[PDB]
Amino acid sequence: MNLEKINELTAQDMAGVNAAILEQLNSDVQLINQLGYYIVSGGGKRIRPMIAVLAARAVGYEGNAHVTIAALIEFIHTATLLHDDVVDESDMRRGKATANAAFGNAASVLVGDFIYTRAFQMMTSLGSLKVLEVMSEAVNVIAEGEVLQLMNNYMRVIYSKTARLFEAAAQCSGILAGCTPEEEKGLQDYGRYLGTAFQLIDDLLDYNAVGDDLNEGKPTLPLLHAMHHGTPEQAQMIRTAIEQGNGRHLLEPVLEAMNACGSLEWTRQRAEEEADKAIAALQVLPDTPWREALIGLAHIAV
Amino acid sequence: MNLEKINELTAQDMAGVNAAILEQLNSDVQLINQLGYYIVSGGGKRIRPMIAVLAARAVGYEGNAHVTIAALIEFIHTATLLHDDVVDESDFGNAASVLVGDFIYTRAFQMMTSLGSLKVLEVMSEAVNVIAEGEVLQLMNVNDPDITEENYMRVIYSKTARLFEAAAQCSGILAGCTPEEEKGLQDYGRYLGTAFQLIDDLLDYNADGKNVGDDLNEGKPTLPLLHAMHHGTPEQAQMIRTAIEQGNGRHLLEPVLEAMNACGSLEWTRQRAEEEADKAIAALQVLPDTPWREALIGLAHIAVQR
Ligand SMILES: C=C(C)CCOP(=O)(O)OP(=O)(O)O
Repeated sequence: MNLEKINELTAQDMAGVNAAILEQLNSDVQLINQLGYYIVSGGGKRIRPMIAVLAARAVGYEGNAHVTIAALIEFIHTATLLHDDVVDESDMRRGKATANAAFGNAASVLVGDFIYTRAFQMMTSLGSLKVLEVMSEAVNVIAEGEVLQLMNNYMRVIYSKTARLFEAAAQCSGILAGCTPEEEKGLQDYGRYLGTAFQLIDDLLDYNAVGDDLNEGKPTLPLLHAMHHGTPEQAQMIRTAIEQGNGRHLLEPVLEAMNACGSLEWTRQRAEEEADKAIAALQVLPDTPWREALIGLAHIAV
Repeated sequence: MNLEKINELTAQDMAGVNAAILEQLNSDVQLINQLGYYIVSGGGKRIRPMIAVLAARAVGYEGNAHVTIAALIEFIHTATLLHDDVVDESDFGNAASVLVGDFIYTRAFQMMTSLGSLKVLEVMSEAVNVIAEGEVLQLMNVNDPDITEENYMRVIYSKTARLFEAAAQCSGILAGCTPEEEKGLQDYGRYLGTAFQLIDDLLDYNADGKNVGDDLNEGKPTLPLLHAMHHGTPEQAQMIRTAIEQGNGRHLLEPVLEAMNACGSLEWTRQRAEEEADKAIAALQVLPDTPWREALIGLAHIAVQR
């Protein structure tokens, strides 16, 4: 299945997920709603929620509570973006100025706490202690990972950073609809694998398909492959740039190093094998359009 | 009841609290690890987690999960403090304060859910959301001399009182106390939380004879500064109006203090706090007379004494 067939299949729900989000920017404190609208109305992508809504429909759910969990997951994602931009001192989040550049760090961090606690209130309103423990652990696991990276297998770094919230989204959505243990492990895995592939792609896309990863010598897979399989000269450069935590102005020779050792595609067929495990793990679920839709997002990812 | 006796009466539960704290802040990250020892070593009063354990025993709690509520309440306080350290382009550190604060907050939420009580999750969620809302309201009030005392009161209740209220109430909910008792604990937290912040705001201008002038220098309008402004002479009301708008007016502490003493702003605030404290003690009268209720009362007295 492809994009528009999914944008239309899931059109009604996602519209509700969208109203559910904006509905909670309720504060009497205007700065909260301002900064909120500013960041959630910048395009986004809505995959995590789309995965949430799909996971539910795929297991027979016919209610509208999956619309609320998908919405709170987006708020969570939103909150980590707000804090990440303050931490990474970013002034650009594709297109416009980050919330911090436009509102200030304080507001950005404080509004993200509002948004995160509100999502938490939304979960408690769902009354499932299991969804609460799964979700609270994933977010904490993310938070801890970010602290580690701050004071310093890179598949461990992205699992925590990205894959884990995907895992939670699909799984918790399943628990909420009242899925089966086999359907829960299935959905949970789809999320973990699609999340890993989502991130791998992302890192490979930072190298102009921006440029931030190298600028600060991030140990991404694309960069790590080039190092090992390139010339000792290209290899030395990449290595010191990482030890230096700075690869500014080293983009061209770096590319040449990749476009020669096939590091940029050795990374795509790494996310391609993760996207696979994802579609496989969905064997369990009942053959519904909702599933072939999930199967869709998997292929589209890479 | 004296502070010395309050500390001994709760020494055991506070050891339970510290244990809970170290178990949770235990991590290989090293930065989170250091934070554990620093908290359980603090020479501070640590009144918030203390109100949580006291609350539970006051209503007959015989288990020991009240110690976890005490621990998560201090994590919440600690987390809000870290985030309050974030500096704008008015430029530990931003990265550290934000990320460590995030680890702490998220861990408290984990601890909340471990208690297995949706009702407790209902009350804490709101509180942290309200604390967060109140923090942003305070951000907006910086350099604004025209906030009503309603706004200001909503601020102290929001950023301080609400946690005290939640601590007290959740311990009672956990102890399965009765509605009347819960509402009494609940109110006691609110009022004491309020008194606690009013004493704090006025002390920011005097006492001990960090340091006075901070709130003034930050252009942060607190009850006493606002009161002097609305009750002082026009010249004084203009200087205080300018000090809030411009900031960096720590050098105006003396003149401001004179404006305050002139209309009784400081005493007027202490008065209002002592009044909030009595109201907190009134709420507790609906609880069985016990040594723990005596301790809760002592804390209300100590919070406003001079
Ligand atoms: C690795 C992550 C967290 C960034 C990409 O995810 P998203 O595609 O969901 O980000 P946005 O669309 O919201 O900018």
